[PDB]
Amino acid sequence: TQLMGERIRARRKKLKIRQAALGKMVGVSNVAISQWERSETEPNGENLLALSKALQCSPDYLLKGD
Amino acid sequence: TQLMGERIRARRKKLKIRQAALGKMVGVSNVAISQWERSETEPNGENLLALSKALQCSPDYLLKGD
DNA sequence: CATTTAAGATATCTTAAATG
DNA sequence: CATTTAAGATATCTTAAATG
Ligand SMILES: [Tl+]
Ligand SMILES: [Tl+]
Ligand SMILES: [Tl+]
Ligand SMILES: [Tl+]
Repeated sequence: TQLMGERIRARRKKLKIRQAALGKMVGVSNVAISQWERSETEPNGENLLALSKALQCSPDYLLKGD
Repeated sequence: TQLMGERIRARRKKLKIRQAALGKMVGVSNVAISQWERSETEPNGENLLALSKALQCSPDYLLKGD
């Protein structure tokens, strides 16, 4: 089963931006992005919603996929 | 001005259910519900989404008011 | 260079006791 | 009774160092 982190990374790669660039858009460090993408952690409520807008997708898609 | 916890409590009061009943719907303790309502903590990503569904509103409404 | 690892501060949860 | 407070375990961040 596909993890949220893999969905985050795939979406970021489609947008052709670095982790630091996505972090700037969300309001977190590049390391936070790395942690989410590798499923070390999951974004908190505020960060998940900011991340979903930066990635142009729904929070539900990130959390649970299709 | 208005805090997310105030919006959570107002939405729960609209449903007329107890914190424990809401916690059961969301997947957390009554105590987590209390901590969110008192703005002591904020829900994580997964919990924010579950809460918004339980309360029949959007995650953005809870987070920022609309 | 871009990203991951590491250490550490603090937030987010838990169950039990206290409160009203 | 419902809710809050207390104590405590794990999760979520940060910056600095390590990696390739
Ligand atoms: Tl750590
Ligand atoms: Tl009492
Ligand atoms: Tl490293
Ligand atoms: Tl190197």
